[PDB]
Amino acid sequence: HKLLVTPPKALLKPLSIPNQLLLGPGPSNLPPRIMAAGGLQMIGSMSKDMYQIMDEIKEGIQYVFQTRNPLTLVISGSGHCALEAALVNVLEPGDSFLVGANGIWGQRAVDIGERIGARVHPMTKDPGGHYTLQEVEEGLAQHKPVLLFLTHGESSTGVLQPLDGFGELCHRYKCLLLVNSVASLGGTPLYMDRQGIDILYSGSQKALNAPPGTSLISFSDKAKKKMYSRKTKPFSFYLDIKWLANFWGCDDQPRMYHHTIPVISLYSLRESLALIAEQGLENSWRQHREAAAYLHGRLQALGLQLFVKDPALRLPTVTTVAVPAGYDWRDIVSYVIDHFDIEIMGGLGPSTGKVLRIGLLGCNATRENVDRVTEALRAALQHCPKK
Amino acid sequence: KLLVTPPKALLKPLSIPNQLLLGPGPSNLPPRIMAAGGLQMIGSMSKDMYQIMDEIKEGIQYVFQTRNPLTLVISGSGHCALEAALVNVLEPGDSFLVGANGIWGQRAVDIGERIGARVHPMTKDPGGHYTLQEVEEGLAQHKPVLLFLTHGESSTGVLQPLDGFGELCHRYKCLLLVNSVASLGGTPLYMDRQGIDILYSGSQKALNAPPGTSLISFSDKAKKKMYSRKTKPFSFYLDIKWLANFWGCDDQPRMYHHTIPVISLYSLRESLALIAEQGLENSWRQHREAAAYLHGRLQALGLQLFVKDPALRLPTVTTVAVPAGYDWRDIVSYVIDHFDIEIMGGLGPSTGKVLRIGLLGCNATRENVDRVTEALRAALQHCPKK
Ligand SMILES: *Cc1c(COP(=O)(O)O)cnc(C)c1O
Ligand SMILES: *Cc1c(COP(=O)(O)O)cnc(C)c1O
Repeated sequence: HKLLVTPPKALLKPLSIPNQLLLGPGPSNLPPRIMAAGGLQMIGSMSKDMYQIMDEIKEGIQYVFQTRNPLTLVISGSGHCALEAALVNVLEPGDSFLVGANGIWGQRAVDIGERIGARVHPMTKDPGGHYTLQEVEEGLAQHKPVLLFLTHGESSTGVLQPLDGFGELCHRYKCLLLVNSVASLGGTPLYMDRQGIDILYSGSQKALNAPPGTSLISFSDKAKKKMYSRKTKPFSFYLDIKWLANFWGCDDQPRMYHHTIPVISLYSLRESLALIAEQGLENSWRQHREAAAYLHGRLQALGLQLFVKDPALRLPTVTTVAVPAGYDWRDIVSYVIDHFDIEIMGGLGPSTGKVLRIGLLGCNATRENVDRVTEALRAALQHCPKK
Repeated sequence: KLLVTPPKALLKPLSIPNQLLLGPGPSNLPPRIMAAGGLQMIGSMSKDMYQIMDEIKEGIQYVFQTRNPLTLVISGSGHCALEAALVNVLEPGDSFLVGANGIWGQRAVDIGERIGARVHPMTKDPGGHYTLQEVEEGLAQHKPVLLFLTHGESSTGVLQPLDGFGELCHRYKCLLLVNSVASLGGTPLYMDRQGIDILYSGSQKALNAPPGTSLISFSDKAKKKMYSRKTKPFSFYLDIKWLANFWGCDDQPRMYHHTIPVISLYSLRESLALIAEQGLENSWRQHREAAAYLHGRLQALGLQLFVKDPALRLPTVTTVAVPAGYDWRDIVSYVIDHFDIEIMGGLGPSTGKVLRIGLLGCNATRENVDRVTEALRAALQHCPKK
């Protein structure tokens, strides 16, 4: 009868984790209140008290997105899981789908779109670029899409995509606007209803400083109508918006068991939303803008070059630096964690090998942290081998 | 000029009630798991995170009793693991046989339909289980590529026998997928020895970790089918080729796919360390004994167990026939209102027919049996009887 697999020796040792100052494109470090919420005991996942916390979270999401949309809720997964929830519900097989492919995030949207049978049309742009109204209109006119995807904060390239006017333009072409604000939310201006966005989503782990694992999403009535009139069922059950809507209190029926929400992660997310509700959006935008401007000045004084030349196009939360000539970017990243216990990153997708990425996210977006990463980079530039 | 003002409810502190959770799960968290949930973040692609991931993988191989290389965590709840299994294993048009003896088989049918399989339910009333002979007829008639069976049917209180089923499926060139969300750690289960090709469970049952992560492992036969199919799975998030790579299961450097739930992995790591320290067979013994003690106390109250055959009772989730004359909703409310204990009614086909009492992991104790027994005694004495 004897078990062949034995208790793993490594698990018989205590868990211990290193102390790391996370100054990459995210996830970010957690403030005390969010760590404390993470250590709390479970409550019933369909209890009145749980529903009250969920309702508070929904109010918080409506605040940070600046929307009145009733159909606003949490997706029980990471930012990719929220994008897939948007696409698997809004798009039916054969639907035309226009995508701003200007970095890895647009590429990921193309991949998901293809998999669920859309007719996908990328607008491809080198890393560093953004879309104009004219570029979008040309795509809308040519491809007659039911949905456009735009990345607001392109954290792979350091770009801040302008959003004014795009929603109205899409709507003239009978197109819904979907916007990724995972890296932008809380760090730079964003107004869902004022900007005519139809589907907006973000993640817990960037400027909100919650642990990775949950994501935030909201749907206009136009998007709501399309999702509820579909004649095909979405390919996913877990992400079916009719079930999720009901369980999050968004429709007129009693909440029915769908899947078990991540109770403890929702405590933490609730607290992250309370913190930014206390600080205020505009104050948070100012904090990130100023920290970013300070970082840009210090990096240039090190002799590094910002990847995005035009300051109005720079994403405050994630700054791209050209890799300095003669260095191997891997040495610089390794040097910084090895000798300073600071995380930064290289590039990602099309910016792989071209940039270093430095994040300033929420409570970590400070002049004091700018000074730490500046000194770490200075030392890497002094000691890493140069060709 | 901002449209939306800060919500006043969020300007108050978070406060949660104390609840003793003795339903079908999620279960309460032991102090070590709560402490891990309170730790600081590390880098989601850091060397230290990969080591923790590797320790988790060894833990899963331990609790499943497998050596499969393709073993990993799904970043979502038990439904998400089931969808990962089916969306990668099944291509559109594949024949899919399902043991629909409660809500969990019904859910498998729904997902299977959505992803274009040709679904064949074997439908049984709540309380039933499948024999080898009934599965063999389904295999012969429908020539499925995959069979789904629920091991611990937490909606009906049933313990499904597993010996023999994998071997049967393989004679018919069918893969065996088993849901062990409710049974893992609380009753015997051997992935390799029972010939199971896909096995999954959840964090929040007997493991006593918070909900939100799930455990999955694939045999070489399942691995071969997933890596052979000519169509891409409908999901990117759940694509096994990307996930296998990031979890260190394949021959290539780990590439970014999606950000794993760092803090939840700390907690799941500790949940696996705890049962590694206890030892699997000791855990099985604890659940078996706690459930037998529960069964006698409940019968001594005049209650009737829903599953008549003791060998068919799932130790982790016990169903009780709702007693004649009472409104089950009054009984459930009485227990939370006056004793701060959570129990449940039924689910899916058992709705209105049962109360469900869970004994899960560190909560599967004689002490907790005494607590819920006293609460039900009081409920029977004070709830209205028709
Ligand atoms: C608890 C349970 C599930 C739960 O899945 P979630 O998606 O995490 O809610 C699924 N199947 C069984 C048998 C369970 O007991
Ligand atoms: C961090 C980020 C994501 C990542 O999502 P995960 O699935 O949580 O890893 C997606 N898009 C953008 C713009 C991001 O900054």
